[PDB]
Amino acid sequence: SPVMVLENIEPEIVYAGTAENLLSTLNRLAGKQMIQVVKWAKVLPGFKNLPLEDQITLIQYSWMCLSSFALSWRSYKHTNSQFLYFAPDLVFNEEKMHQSAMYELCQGMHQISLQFVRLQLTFEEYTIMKVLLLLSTIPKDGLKSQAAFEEMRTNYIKELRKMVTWQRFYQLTKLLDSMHDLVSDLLEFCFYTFRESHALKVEFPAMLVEIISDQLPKVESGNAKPLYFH
Ligand SMILES: C[C@]12CC[C@H]3[C@@H](CCC4=CC(=O)CC[C@@]43C)[C@@H]1CC[C@@H]2C(=O)CO
Repeated sequence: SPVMVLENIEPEIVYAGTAENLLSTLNRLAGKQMIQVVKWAKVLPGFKNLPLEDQITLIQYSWMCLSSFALSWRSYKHTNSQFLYFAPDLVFNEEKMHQSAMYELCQGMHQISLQFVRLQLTFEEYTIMKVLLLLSTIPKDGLKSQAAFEEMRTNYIKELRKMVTWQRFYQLTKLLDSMHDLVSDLLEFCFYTFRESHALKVEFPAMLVEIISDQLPKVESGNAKPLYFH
């Protein structure tokens, strides 16, 4: 059953409208995308039944994984992965990557987009993997309904199996582990531009200000335990 509902609840499109200007713009796009993210999550099978608290945590702990992974999907569906399709009005060229002073991070997300096309990823696999990323980062000590959380997660994993079936399941779950590596780098650059936003002149909406404000204190503390498949 999950296969369908997941596919029916997929979001639409969001617009974005020197490093400082670009970065600030991306943080704007991010804040708007986030409501899109929350709408998609609220009606997610299994997930929606967890206490409200657990849903917030899971989201804030994965907002970057979800933003990054989704960008790749978009860069793959709209440009054959030859560009970074952040939004219809903001597609990154080799140049803007440099222009953004976030080049290698950009190359990082781009390389994910390259796997998608190389692997010929399908929307079904994407949907399930997206859910998995939403359930891959949890507090070091757990959540209020841990057992419920674990059962649900292992089920989405089995769901991805039935989906792919075995090199496929490996290639797909290894890419998700990879996502963890890229997301740690992004978050460091984020915590930096955030911490020194006034010195760099980098802006943050308010949704992001409240997500990042809880995030780094506990992430730089080692409390955000990433879940790996391999
Ligand atoms: C958080 C960030 C700006 C916003 C983006 C993020 C990378 C992933 C991403 C993809 C999107 O489609 C929406 C914007 C966004 C969420 C960047 C990594 C570092 C950068 C900064 O730290 C600039 O302040």
